[PDB]
Amino acid sequence: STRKAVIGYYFIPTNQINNYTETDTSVVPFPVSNITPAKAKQLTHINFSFLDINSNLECAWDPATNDAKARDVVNRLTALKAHNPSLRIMFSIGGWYYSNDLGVSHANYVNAVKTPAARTKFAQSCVRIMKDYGFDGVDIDWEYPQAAEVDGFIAALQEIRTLLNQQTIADGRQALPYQLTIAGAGGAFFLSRYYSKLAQIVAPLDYINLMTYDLAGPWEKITNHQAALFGDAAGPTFYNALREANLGWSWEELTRAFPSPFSLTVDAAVQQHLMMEGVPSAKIVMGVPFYGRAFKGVSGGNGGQYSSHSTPGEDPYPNADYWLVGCDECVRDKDPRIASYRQLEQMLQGNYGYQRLWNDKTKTPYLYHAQNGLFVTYDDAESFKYKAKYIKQQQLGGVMFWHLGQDNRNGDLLAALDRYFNAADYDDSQLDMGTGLRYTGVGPGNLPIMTAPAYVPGTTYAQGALVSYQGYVWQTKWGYITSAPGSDSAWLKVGRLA
Repeated sequence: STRKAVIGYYFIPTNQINNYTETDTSVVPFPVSNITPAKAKQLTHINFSFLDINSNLECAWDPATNDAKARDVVNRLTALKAHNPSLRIMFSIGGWYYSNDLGVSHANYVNAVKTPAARTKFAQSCVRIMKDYGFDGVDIDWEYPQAAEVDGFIAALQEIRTLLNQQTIADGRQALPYQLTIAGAGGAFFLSRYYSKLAQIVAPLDYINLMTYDLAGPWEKITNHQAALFGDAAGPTFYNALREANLGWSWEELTRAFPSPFSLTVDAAVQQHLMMEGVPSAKIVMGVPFYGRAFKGVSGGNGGQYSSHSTPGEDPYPNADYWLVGCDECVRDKDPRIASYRQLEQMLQGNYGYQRLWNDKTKTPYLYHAQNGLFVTYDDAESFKYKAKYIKQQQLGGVMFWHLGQDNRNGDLLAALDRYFNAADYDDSQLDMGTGLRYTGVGPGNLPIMTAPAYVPGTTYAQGALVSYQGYVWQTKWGYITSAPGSDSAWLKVGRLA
């Protein structure tokens, strides 16, 4: 009955910091004053974003940042702690723009973690920045260290953890200790970069916040839900890259863990984490998007789902055709491919030609514009009922979302998440989780409780026979077997004794 984490990003670009104002939404659309006391009480963490790693290989603000203005913005966030003694203002280092393989600062990430001396200088800079600006913990969003850089990343996280723990003691902060989190991959292709060492990555963290969204987008040929909870057999499937990770597992072990192809869903990412030994459910946080992804040039037949499309994938958006009818924020941001939940509500409400439809397998909503051939995948307070029930059922740590400025003006999405976890009068015991496709993989970290007859020496066991032995349930891979389970390759450990 530990409180579920509710971790919301506060993203503010450098130009908005430098021109910070709370009275002109054309300059700063989402100032700190829009985070009311009521919203502050519903959050456990705000991730202030983004800081970077500079060419000196230290955590640093964008050098174009006006420091006085930056401190003013952060001070406004930390003042919110007055409303909620559990609230932390984290800061996030990285993000896609800075840290992707082709990002402007990518080499600084690689180099900062490369050697013990670099790791010390980097780790010290993270805690120095945390203390100088008054933040409550460090969140690292490197998207993503490659398999070869992973050992350095692990050591960097370990070293930051030690320094944060020292700082908690120095400041008498045992009631609200300084924390360390990362934004983790929420799909198997990026996850495969560091998957084999997942337990080492998670060990120094309070949470790993899964980016379980952007699972569809203009870079894929076929439209799809970007954050389906469960799978739809009518939707696309994907190769399971995890089966090629350097795990040292056998064919049967790999096959049971990593069905391929599979449905790229939130459940898949969560289960992929739980399959690894040493990765506790309580540290896994489910990311949800407060925005939708829009596609144009879609066909009818299934409400724009699973259709080819003509949505540019380039950055920046390559022309001035802002084709997402009714999306005023898209004109402001010169990109019709992403729309906040705040804007999507208005688009539904106005005379713009959208239908709201629901996929009861994926448990997510979508908009379809039949006249122009548009499809929008997004999440809302209804999809969040299923995701919140899943968080509770699977004993996850909580929820994370990008970003606070995209909730509607009344903060309905954040209020819904808070309600589903904390409201005494909310009852989801009868909420039907549907017949969407579950990720069926089992690994060492999530063996089901089972029972079976005790193993008997001398007995000749056929293929598929189940026995209990030395604390586990085992299945023969072929027949006929007479060896003791665990003594050779013939037995698969399939379950654990209660």
